[PDB]
Amino acid sequence: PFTADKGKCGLPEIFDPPEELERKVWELARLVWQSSSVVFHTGAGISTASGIPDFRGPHGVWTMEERGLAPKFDTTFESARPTQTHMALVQLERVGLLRFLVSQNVDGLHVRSGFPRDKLAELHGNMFVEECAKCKTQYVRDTVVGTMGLKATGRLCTVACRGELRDTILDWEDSLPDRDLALADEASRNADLSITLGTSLQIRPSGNLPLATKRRGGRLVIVNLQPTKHDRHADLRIHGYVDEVMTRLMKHLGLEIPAWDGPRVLERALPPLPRPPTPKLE
Ligand SMILES: Nc1ncnc2c1ncn2[C@@H]1O[C@H](COP(=O)(O)OP(=O)(O)OC[C@H]2O[C@H](O)[C@H](O)[C@@H]2O)[C@@H](O)[C@H]1O
Ligand SMILES: Cn1cnc(C[C@H](N)C(=O)O)c1
Ligand SMILES: [Zn+2]
Repeated sequence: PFTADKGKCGLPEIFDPPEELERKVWELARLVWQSSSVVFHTGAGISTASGIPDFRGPHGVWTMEERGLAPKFDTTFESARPTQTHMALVQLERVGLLRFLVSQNVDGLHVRSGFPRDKLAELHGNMFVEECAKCKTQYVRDTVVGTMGLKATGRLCTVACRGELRDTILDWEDSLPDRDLALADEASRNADLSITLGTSLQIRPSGNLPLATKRRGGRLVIVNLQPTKHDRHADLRIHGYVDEVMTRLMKHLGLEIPAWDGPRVLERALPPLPRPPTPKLE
């Protein structure tokens, strides 16, 4: 807890110049077009533009702690809106260009964005989600579950059980949920493209899952302002705000970023919606 290694914090930000940034996002568009199975890996950097601080950025939770300062929230978890990046990920799954989505984020924004829970692994848990110890039935609440560390919330199961509801928020020593890690690992291994967005990739095994794509000739794209553990293994590193990257990419793919209708929970993905025909590439 007090001793827990919080990794490299507050490393300097990298900004690709405008010409290099556009070339790289056109290369990312080329990679998504060519790839059969695209897996996205998200961390705290995809929520910074909705007022939720990350952990290891210049004003990260751990970075600020290291300097004896406090992280700053510009939102509650309840009033936080999915970013352009969150909504881009919704659309990419809908049109069948996203196979699976692996997130380290506990902020609940993927679920609340309307992203289908059967194509999502929430490796570190979800602050709005509590789970019955007896029957493992999960509840997606409209308010944050008041506890962290897999503790009793004080509510009981209502399945046709009265089992003790517990939060899904892993503490440092807790291993990943077997179901989410198993599906995330399978998805990453089989992927021919793994794209990382606002994660420094410093937490095992979460941060390592993109590397699994590299086995069998898979391609790895890392989008991050700061350096990441696995920068040297990337076929492409894009240093820029994830919203600028994802909005340019969606424009290149000929996709609109959909409207958020407010907080909505989707258990199961649908068959793909129509998508634009693919460019002639080579
Ligand atoms: N708008 C942005 N655009 C691009 N990159 C961004 C942006 N905002 C921040 N970043 C980058 O986003 C990156 C976020 O890196 P980290 O802060 O380590 O978050 P994690 O999700 O990988 O942390 C994993 C676990 O560690 C914790 O203990 C928890 O348990 C987490 O679940 C930084 O490098 C920023 O440069
Ligand atoms: C944030 N976090 C919590 N637990 C983890 C996984 C941890 N490295 C383990 O497997 O034991 C990450
Ligand atoms: Zn139950």
